[PDB]
Amino acid sequence: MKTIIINGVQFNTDEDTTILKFARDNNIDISALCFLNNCNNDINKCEICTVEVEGTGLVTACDTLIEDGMIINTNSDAVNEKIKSRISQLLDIHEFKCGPCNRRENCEFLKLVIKYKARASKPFLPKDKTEYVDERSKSLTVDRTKCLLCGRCVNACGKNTETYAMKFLNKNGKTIIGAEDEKCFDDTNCLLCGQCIIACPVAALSEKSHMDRVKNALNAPEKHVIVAMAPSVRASIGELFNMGFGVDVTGKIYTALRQLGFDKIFDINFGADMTIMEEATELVQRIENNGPFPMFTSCCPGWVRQAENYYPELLNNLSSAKSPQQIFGTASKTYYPSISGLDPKNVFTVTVMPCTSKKFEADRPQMEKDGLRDIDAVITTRELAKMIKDAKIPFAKLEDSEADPAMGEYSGAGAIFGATGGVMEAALRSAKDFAENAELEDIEYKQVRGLNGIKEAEVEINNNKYNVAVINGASNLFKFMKSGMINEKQYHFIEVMACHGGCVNGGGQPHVNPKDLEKVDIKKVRASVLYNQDEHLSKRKSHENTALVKMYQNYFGKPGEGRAHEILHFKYKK
Ligand code: HC1
Ligand code: SF4
Ligand code: SF4
Ligand code: SF4
Ligand code: SF4
Ligand code: FES
Repeated sequence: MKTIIINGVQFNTDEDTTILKFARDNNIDISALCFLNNCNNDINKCEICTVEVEGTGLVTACDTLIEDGMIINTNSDAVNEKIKSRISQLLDIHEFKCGPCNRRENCEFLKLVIKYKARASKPFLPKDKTEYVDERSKSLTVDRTKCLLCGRCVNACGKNTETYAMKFLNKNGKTIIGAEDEKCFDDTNCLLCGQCIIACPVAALSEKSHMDRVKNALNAPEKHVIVAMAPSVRASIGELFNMGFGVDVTGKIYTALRQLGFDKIFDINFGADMTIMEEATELVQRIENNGPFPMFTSCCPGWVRQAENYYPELLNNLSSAKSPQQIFGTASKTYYPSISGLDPKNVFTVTVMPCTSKKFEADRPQMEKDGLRDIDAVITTRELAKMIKDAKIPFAKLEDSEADPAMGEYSGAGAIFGATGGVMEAALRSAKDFAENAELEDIEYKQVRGLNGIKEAEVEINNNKYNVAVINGASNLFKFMKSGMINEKQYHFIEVMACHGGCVNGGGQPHVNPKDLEKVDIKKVRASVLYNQDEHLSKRKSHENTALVKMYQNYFGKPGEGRAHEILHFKYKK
């Protein structure tokens, strides 16, 4: 037993944890900034977590272990003067103009400035902001006028992906963060997954904006603007409207999008059922052809970049089905004109994604046919939240509406796509029906669900056993390969997601305060919205989606053949 006194209050504890962890568990206030993902800024620690341990002096609570007989003061004058000084030094390298800033309503640094009444010794007012901003990437942007050099992005990149594509750099004698050799991130091994943005306390890292594309399209009278959101958006945008976590706001998003002036409200979960139509068909074909095995999913652009940059020999093993976003986009410029009379040229398709890598995918040169882009604009969950707020839409009090059904209906298989294992389960529900020409009632594949780094399961399909694997996060893909786990058995189908937890924890998602992250399992609570929708949907197999069956019946023909093979596919050769 340990006896520790914190602010004159006696505590007896069995545990071996840090002063910060103990404080956060016992309602004692200690501020923190550089500590995230169980690591602080080792080199150049922020010291916002300073507490006083009588006898030792000022220590950083985020990495100092509680000890028997320890007497801590978290709020003495010397502690507060030290913390206020460190925030003041950060204010000296921070362009403190919150009014137009994209983190204005949820900035961790603004909260610390208010809390300690910190003031810069000299206001940082850079005249030329172009020497601090890098907007060269199709997915990420850097604004160094806001960077605290707290290292949270560098640690999050290393942990979540193990690429270390985000680095500390010495530009002209001074420390900055950026890509290798200060290149555009797109030209390096970076996966453009945006986990560095998610880890940033301030507006120093952002998504590459597609808001002007959307604004101009809605204002162009001859353009018919389609919008379709990703699985994960309905499970998370409510967080930015003070609704809490795990709230299903699908119906509110549909109404908000109509109020924003979009001409047709569709859903990328329709595109998810399309990807399963093509990919489950392709899996049954590889089974019949005795290979090539394994087949990997090709729907995560972060993973496609990881395969192109680190494992190019695996590219021919990736599924030729386009991702839900791109397969939806292809059909929006071809099928959707045939059932509406719209000129293909006038259809402008916008998606809402939990992801920054999806902007890169949408802008890949060959993701078009006959000069028409599959996808014209991709805005993140955060960008749509700002669009709703700028338009003064009372999101939390909106009435529910439904999507327009032709490319808006989705099955429960499409609904779970945003969670790790979702694509795998959805694909198996169709591939087993397809391969043994039946309609099976047992459709839940709980063995591929959950937050484990690497998951596997043996599935019997048409009286033969097959091995599937789900790789949860880019660092776990590297582990799977480098450890030789890939060679313990013959894998036949492997799902790979670059973000830990799947797309519900994507790089374009709502930022979450580090205090709420320790209290709430964000990956499980966001994913639960999607599994609950599946549980309550009438159709739970992709091939039973009524709107999709008539789309293939009337326009595409059979999946994986003819017109479907001809335009709904994409294969990478580098
Ligand atoms: O971003 C992201 Fe995702 O694996 C999510 O949510 S799940 Fe997807 O196949 C695609 O495209 C689908 O459907 S990638 C998204 O929209
Ligand atoms: S990053 Fe935070 S403190 Fe800095 S200008 Fe933006 S809102 Fe204000
Ligand atoms: S986008 Fe992903 S891979 Fe690139 S620097 Fe950020 S965390 Fe690292
Ligand atoms: S970009 Fe953000 S997370 Fe990275 S060092 Fe700067 S303030 Fe910290
Ligand atoms: S896991 Fe989803 S959010 Fe993350 S990079 Fe892949 S597609 Fe984007
Ligand atoms: S939060 Fe402890 S040194 Fe930064």
